[PDB]
This record gives sequence, C-alpha cells and structure tokens, in this order.
Amino acid sequence: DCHKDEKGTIYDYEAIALNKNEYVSFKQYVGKHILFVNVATYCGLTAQYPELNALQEELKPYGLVVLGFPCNQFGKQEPGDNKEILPGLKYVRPGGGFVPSFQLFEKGDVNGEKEQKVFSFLKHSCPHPSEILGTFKSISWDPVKVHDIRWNFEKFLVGPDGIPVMRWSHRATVSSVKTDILAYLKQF
Amino acid sequence: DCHKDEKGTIYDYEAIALNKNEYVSFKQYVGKHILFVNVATYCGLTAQYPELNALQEELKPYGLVVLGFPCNQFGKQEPGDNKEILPGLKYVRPGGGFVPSFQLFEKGDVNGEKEQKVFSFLKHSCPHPSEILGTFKSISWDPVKVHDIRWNFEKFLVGPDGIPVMRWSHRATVSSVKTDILAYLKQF
Amino acid sequence: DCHKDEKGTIYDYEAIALNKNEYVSFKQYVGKHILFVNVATYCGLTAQYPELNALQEELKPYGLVVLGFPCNQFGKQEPGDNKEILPGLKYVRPGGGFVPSFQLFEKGDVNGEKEQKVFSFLKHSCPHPSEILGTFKSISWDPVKVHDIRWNFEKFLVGPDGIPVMRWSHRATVSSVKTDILAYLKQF
Amino acid sequence: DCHKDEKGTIYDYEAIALNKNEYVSFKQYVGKHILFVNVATYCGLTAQYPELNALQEELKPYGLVVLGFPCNQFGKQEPGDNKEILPGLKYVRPGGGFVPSFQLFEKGDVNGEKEQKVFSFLKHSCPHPSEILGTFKSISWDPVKVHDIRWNFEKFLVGPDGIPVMRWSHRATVSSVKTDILAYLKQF
Repeated sequence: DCHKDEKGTIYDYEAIALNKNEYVSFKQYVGKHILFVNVATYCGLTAQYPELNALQEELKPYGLVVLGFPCNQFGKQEPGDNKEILPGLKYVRPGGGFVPSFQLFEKGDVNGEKEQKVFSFLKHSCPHPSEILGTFKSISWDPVKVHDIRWNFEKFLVGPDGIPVMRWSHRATVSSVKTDILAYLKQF
Repeated sequence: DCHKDEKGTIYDYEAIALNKNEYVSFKQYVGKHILFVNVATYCGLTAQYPELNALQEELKPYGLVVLGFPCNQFGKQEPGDNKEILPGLKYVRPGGGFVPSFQLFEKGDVNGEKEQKVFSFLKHSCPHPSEILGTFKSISWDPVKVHDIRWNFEKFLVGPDGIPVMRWSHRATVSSVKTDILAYLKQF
Repeated sequence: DCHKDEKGTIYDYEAIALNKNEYVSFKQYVGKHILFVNVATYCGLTAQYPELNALQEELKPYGLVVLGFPCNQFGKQEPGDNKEILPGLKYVRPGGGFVPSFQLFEKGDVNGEKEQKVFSFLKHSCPHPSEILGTFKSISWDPVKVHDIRWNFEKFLVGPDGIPVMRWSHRATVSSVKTDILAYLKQF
Repeated sequence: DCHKDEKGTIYDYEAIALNKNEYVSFKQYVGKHILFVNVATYCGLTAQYPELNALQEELKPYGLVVLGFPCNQFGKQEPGDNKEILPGLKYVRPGGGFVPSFQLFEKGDVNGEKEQKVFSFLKHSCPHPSEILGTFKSISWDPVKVHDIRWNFEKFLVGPDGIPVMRWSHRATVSSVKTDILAYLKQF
C-alpha cells in the first residue's frame, strides 16, 4: 500500500573500544560532530597524534568528538595486537608518555572484503578529493574501489545528524583540518 | 590584456598504425564518432573481435570509426611484439583467418606512468561507471587512479567534435554497446 | 620379515600429448636419453626452438628424445589454451611455418602446489647449478623451493635407466647443451 | 712467483651496536662461539626473547656470545627506527620490562641487494636445512637466492676460529638450539 524509505546514518554502527573491552554504539554521539581517523603507530604521520589531542581539547566545547581506528593495511604500520597499541603510543611512538585524549577502537580493516561496516558507509557517503588511489605498493587489499581509504590518518567528519559531511586526504595537516572544521562550525 | 582559453580534443593526439609503420592523427577522424577499444589476444573477451567487426560494418555508414589499442597491462594478455599481433588474431585467437575490419595501433600502456596521452585524455574526460577498480591481482601499473581502465576491452565513444561522450565497462556486451550507440546516433 | 626398497624413476610418470589427445607413459622412452624442456611461446628464448629441432634431428640416432612442456608460470609467456600452442609456434613465434620435431605435452605448472609430478621428481633428483632462484618479479608460484625451475627453457637430461643425470640453466645456449650431451654420450 | 690464499672469517666484519652509537668489530669475539639471530618485535617468535636471554645466561661461562640483528624484511615485523627497538621490547613485546641480556645491532637487511655483508658470509658458508625458501607472501626482497634467510629468528653458530659451523631454521625451538649447542661444546 505504502513504502516508507528507511535512511542510513552513523548511528546504525558500533565498534569495540580499545581500553574497555566493551561495545560503543555511535548513537552515544548523537548531536555531536564526529571526526573519524584511521590510525597507525609506525607511520611518519604518527607524529600528528599530539595535534589530534590538541584539536580534540580545543573543540570539545563546540561538540567535536574524535574517534581513532587502528588499521594495519597501509604499509603494515599497526602490527600490534589490540593490548599493545596504547603501550606502543606511550612508550615507542610518539613515546614520552603519550596517551590519546580521544577514544581508540579495536584494530581492523578499513578497505577490502573484511572492511568495517562503518567505513563502507563513510566511504560510500563521501568521495575522496584526489584522483590518486595509490601506488602499486600502497594498495594491499582486495577488492579495490575508487572510494577506498588511501593511507594512514585519512579523516571523515560526520555532522550532528549522523550524516557524513567532509573527508580529508591523509596529506592535509591537522592544522588545515582544524581550520576547515572551525569554518564549518560557524553554521551552528 | 586578454586571455583566450585553448580547449582539448581528441584531434590533439596521434598514434602509430600497426599495419603501416605510419603515424595517424586523430584529425583524420574529424566529424566522425570514434569508438576506442583497448584490445588483447589472450583474454576471454577476445571472442568479441568478430562482434566488433560487425559493429563497424553495420555503423560505418552512420559515421562510426572503431580504433583498437593493444595493451599488455591486463593479465599480460597481449604479449606479442607489434609484428605478431595481427598474425596471432588470424591464426591463434580468434583464429580461422580472422582479420580486424578496423584500425589497430601499436601496443602500449593505457594506465600508469607510461600511459598513452590519448588515454589520459579519455580517462580524465569520462568517468568509469563502476566503483570497482580491480582486484589486488588485476592492477599491475603505477600509479593507480580512480579513472584507470579496469581491464581488456573497455570502451570510449568520442563525438564528431572530438569531445568524449561515453564510456563502457569491459563487462558490457558488444550488443549492448551497439544498442547504446544506435540510440545516441538518433540525435544527429 | 623382509623389506624390499622400491626405487623411483622417470617411467613412474606420464603426460598428455598436445597433438593427440592421448596419455603417453614415459615407459615408452625406456633405454633412451630424455631431454625435458619447459617451453613458452612469448619468451626471448622461444627463438631456440629451431635449435631444439636441430639437436633432436642430430642426436635421434644416438637415442636422444626431446620432450617439451608448455608452462605459463614464467612471465605468463604461454597464455594459449592447449589447442592454440602449436598454431602460435607455426604462425606467430617462431612463425614462418615452424613445427616442433619433438613431442610437446599439455600445458601445466612445473613449480608450486599444482606442479606436475614428473617435475617434482626431476627437480628433487637434480639440483640447479645457480644459487640464484629469481627476482621478486620472476617468482609467481607458491610455495617456493630451492630446486624450483627458474624460468622458461630450463632443461633436464634423464639417462637410459630413467634416472635423471644433469640439469642446465635456461641461460645455457642449446649449442652448449648439445656439446655437453655429446660428451655424455661417449660413455655408452 | 708465489700466491698466498687469504681466507674469510667472521672477524672480517663489523656492525653498529644499537645501544651505543659505536661500531663493534667481530674480532672482539675471537675465541668465542657466536650465535647470530635475526630478530623482530612483532613476530609470533618474539616470545622467545626471554629464552634467548636464558640461553646466553646459561652458556656465557662456556664462551657463547649471542648477537641480535633487527630486520624488517619478514612480514615487516620490525618497523621501528633504531631508537624505538629497545623501548618496544621493554614496553610492548615481550613487554613487562624486558631487556635483552645480549648485544643488539642497528636494523638492516639480511637478504637481497642491500643485505649486510656478514649475512652474505654466513649464508654462503652454511646451507639452510630445508628445501622450502618461502611462500609467495613471505619473500619480500630481490634477488632471491637458495641460501637466503627464510624468516625472523633464524640462527647461525660461528666457532671460536670465526668459521660458521651450523644453522637452524626459525622453526627450531630455542630449547632444541640449546641442546644442539651443548652437544657441540663437548668437543672443546
């Protein structure tokens, strides 16, 4: 008689926090602007972790939540088991006692057949800005799709309604990401 | 004082015919609808060669020109030197005396760093219809870009003004390509 | 009470001829010196086919039998289905009407998990002379073993008792192989 | 008039210690039995580090010196810069405060074109016991040679005269290595 179209949002997904052993529904983050970052410990970009802490500190009052997703698909730069990831950040790289000031989740794929379902959603929702997907070397997964994540520390912004709004290359500095987010927050 | 914007077309490029040893400017094909196909001898799709002959026969009077570009990047399915390609089609696959009834050019890359410049133009001018770029296996070139050719026997249509109009997956039968071209030709 | 040790020879194996559709037991070749060559159509070494014909002609009276085994594992240089291999040699490479004057068999693996059992025997029976197994590029099979065949047109000699005697690199000219075989035949 | 043949030993080589920033000639180890191990932090075998400490403790009085060589060629399981390797062992894996009780050196290749010269010597001096070199996956270097190291935690014993004596697969437990070394030490 009547068809009601049911629409997809970020709140349809969930993941296991690294530091508890407990599932976190993204419904927790209703009304918040969510920054999803795929992370790794042994990347040149790992140096930006304290910049991510600073971003989160600065913009928490504006309703920004940063979420970090370890992934070993990009140069095999997250080799650690889940229990090893936080100790590696604290004592190896960045080292110096570093602890993320935002929520990290269990390690998993962001591309290919076993990719996490939230990343399918994010990737299908927002195109990557570059025509470059990779080098012969960098692509390690199967199948390969035009909206795949290119590398460690790629980023997605999800609005306060759970619909993805924006995506940055891993090549964009955290400072430029902040500047972009600050200009986006002026709407609200 | 004044800037005149100079615009790119298919007529800006050229290639060496396989059967002469002579360069052919695509200016030759002014006012014609051009079907570019990347070809190979040892692909399952090689079976469609007689369908391409038939397409060309059927639509020559309507101003269609088919152009075939051997390429060894997709499963290494065009291993032959330029002199070996036509004998291979005639005597191996399809065999049976098969001769293409359209112009083939010298073998070269259609993707990656040494890709032919006409294929850069075509690929940048018309998106591929699928989000799937490949398998881990199928991608053999560097760098990898979202508008790369996926496989043997992918196809592009260029209008009578030299601007690319349409692109088909290698998965589309020559019959469906014909049907699509016949519907496009109704405008003229 | 008593154990009798049963010993392995070339006569324990068989393969399907390319040009019949019939199995050939290597027992046929009892009392003969057998030269096994893995072959391909689109290799630089394919040029040596007429040298193999000449070798076979010259040494048939001395009891030499040459056997050719198409294989697609080395640069994917034997892409043809079994029915396409002889036409490819005649009309493509070497071309010119070339027909092998020795027996070719159906195409199959010589290395890795699906290798032909006769090649396991040969490889395990006679070491390769070089410490070099390959480049990162050349090795295409799994698993990888120290006595694997390195490339197209590697060669093994089996004595008149079915025990392998000698193995040549693909880098050895057919002339040097002949010279070596002629010196070996002086024992008999 | 006269040629004197000059012979190669372990004392012809040197490497940079991880924990100093200083070169160590293997001449230091004259008259000692040297156990060379290629090591990594993120391997299943990394668990054997305390077994290596125990081996070294136990057999130091018998003149055994263990030497550890970080290498990132086997599953990319040593991603850390030189400064990160000891902190990773102490705080990540094995973790728990683990410090090696034997000398580790700077990270480098043990196979392929940029392999360390001491490993060329060792590998050329003592064959590996298995015919298996790898999987398609495990081999990451170029060129590939039959005496290459197969994986993390492969081992070589060098006698008190600097000539290599023995080599173990990475598949051999440290307990069996100890048992073998104890039986070898009975000669002296």
